[PDB]
Amino acid sequence: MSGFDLSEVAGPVAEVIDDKNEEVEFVVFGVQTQPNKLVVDAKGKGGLEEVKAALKEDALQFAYYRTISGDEESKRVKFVFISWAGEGIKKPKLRAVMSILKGDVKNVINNFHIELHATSLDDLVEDEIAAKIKLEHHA
Ligand code: NA
Repeated sequence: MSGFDLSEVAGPVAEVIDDKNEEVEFVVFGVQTQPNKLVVDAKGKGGLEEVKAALKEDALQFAYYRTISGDEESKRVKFVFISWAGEGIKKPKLRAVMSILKGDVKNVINNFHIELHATSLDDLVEDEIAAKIKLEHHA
């Protein structure tokens, strides 16, 4: 529905999910226009902090990472999906595409335990997301 090229998405998503690809635990995607396409902004080892480091105040981005949840045993792998619309984005037409683009992205990034929308780094706090995961686990 969005008109964006998502060709770059599936590969790295599979990398994050793949337990045997230990070199990739997160990915951050950025958004290019004319032509409208997602690209990889960052990808590697790490989690939330690494994602946060890659999120830009003037950008529309998406992120996806793996984390562990458990009390402990059973420790289980959980996946976090974040949409990001920085408070510095200059074009309100780009802000407006967020939800339709997000929907297309979630059809590729279909395996997640929590979804968060953030506009500030304060929206993304490890303990808060861990507690949310622990909650969705026992629902
Ligand atoms: Na991986």
